[PDB]
Amino acid sequence: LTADQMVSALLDAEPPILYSEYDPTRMGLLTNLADRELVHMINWAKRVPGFVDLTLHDQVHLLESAWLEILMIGLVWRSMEHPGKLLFAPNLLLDRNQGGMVEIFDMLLATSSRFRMMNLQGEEFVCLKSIILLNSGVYTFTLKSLEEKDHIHRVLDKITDTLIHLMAKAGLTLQQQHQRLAQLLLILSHIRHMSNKGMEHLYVPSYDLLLEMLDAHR
Amino acid sequence: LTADQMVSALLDAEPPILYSEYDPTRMGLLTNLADRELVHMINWAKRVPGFVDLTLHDQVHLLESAWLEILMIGLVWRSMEHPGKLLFAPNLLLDRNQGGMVEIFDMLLATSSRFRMMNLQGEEFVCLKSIILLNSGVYTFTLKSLEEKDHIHRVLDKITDTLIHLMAKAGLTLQQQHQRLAQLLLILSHIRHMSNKGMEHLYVPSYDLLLEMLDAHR
Ligand SMILES: CCN1CC[C@@H](COc2ccc([C@@H]3c4ccc(O)cc4CC4(CC4)N3C(=O)c3ccccc3)cc2)C1
Ligand SMILES: CCN1CC[C@@H](COc2ccc([C@@H]3c4ccc(O)cc4CC4(CC4)N3C(=O)c3ccccc3)cc2)C1
Repeated sequence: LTADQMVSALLDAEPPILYSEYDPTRMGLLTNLADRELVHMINWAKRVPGFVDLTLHDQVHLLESAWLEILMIGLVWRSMEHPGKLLFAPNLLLDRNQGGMVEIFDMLLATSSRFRMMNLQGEEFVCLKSIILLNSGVYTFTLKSLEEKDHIHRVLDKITDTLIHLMAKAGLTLQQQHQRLAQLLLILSHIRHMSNKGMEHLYVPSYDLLLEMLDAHR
Repeated sequence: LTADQMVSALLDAEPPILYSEYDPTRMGLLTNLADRELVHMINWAKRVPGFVDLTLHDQVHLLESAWLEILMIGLVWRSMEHPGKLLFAPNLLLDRNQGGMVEIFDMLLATSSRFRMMNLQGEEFVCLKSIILLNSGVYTFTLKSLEEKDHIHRVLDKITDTLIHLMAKAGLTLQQQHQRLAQLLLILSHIRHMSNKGMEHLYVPSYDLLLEMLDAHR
């Protein structure tokens, strides 16, 4: 694919924005939301170029390592234009007072604010989210396994090329392109941090459930 | 500073390689080693360009967030040329059988192997380690605080420029430069992951101890 075809494919693959299911006229809400998003996550992952080329075992491993980071970056992206609040759903917009939960809440807000300051574009966001899917499990995986890693690194490389294409397209200098690429990728370290803190706070989709959702028939 | 002056400064700032203190003729060893390295860590941090320009409070916060990542990347760097082992010290080279410890052990080995495959250069390593110091605490911090963040981001940007300079210097194409920059920075997400897993396994230098070591007289 060209760089522009990568962007188009990623933008069309975007999952829908789900609603919280509480009676409008009247933690479980957050858990219920995450349950429903996971199914659409699977469908999104299978449309990330190169992902379905992996073994089903490798797909499960990547989704198992990445799922909370992917939910968290989606949240931070939705919340960008809502200073001081997290848009868990269009009908569930909470501030820090409504949130060990407030510690994680404050980190998500700070990431949303950093996105705001950098003026993160939707095209960049979908590249970052695909990078999370491919990268988060790649250091925790046979000849076929060596081939699986090479492929993942080639796909990651093409997303890097795509991010740079977007920035050159927008008129950034070569220096500004590298600098913004680095700033975006360092935010992924903070998203990993939050995911780890969140996985600590949650003590989770099982391998078998993920495999059951990924191991589709035709 | 020029890019080449950044590299020289960072290389000279490198801390010494400490030895384990056990009687050669005959977890505490790992803890003792980390205690001694922390003091040299402080001295190293104060020589990272731009770090001492921060408030003492901001320096402490950054070191508090980064210290285990910095110890871990140093370990992975030392261990690169020792497949299957971790060189905690020149006299303490352990394999995974000698190591919830083995889970973290295996992640460090995998990072060392990834460094090996990419042929990480010492000049790149010192850039990455400085990036960890400046980035790991920056999303968890007043007008002076806004000025502190701008400065940190400017220093981070200059290290990005330096990494690219090193890669262009080595003859990489512009495409290969961006791709390698991205590959290096994504490894920092895995180092953060390991640090979080390690901080979980350790349940640590206090704020006051760090401040006491950083709040030097003349
Ligand atoms: C029944 C089985 N399932 C499969 C395993 C399990 C699901 O685990 C969950 C539960 C809740 C969440 C929500 C949630 C929801 C939607 C969203 O888009 C993002 C998030 C983000 C997020 C901080 C991470 N969160 C929290 O509640 C939170 C906590 C403390 C501070 C702030 C926020 C995420 C995952 C239940
Ligand atoms: C007395 C007060 N101090 C201040 C707080 C506290 C210090 O905490 C420590 C203790 C130990 C370590 C060592 C250590 C040492 C040197 C090195 O260069 C790197 C590391 C890396 C590392 C995995 C992270 N580690 C482990 O033991 C390990 C565990 C499980 C699997 C593999 C390795 C790091 C930090 C004690």
